[PDB]
Amino acid sequence: ILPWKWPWWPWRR
Repeated sequence: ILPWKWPWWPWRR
């Protein structure tokens, strides 16, 4: 099953 999708949008590439 899925582990835990976390919101971490690294805006700065």
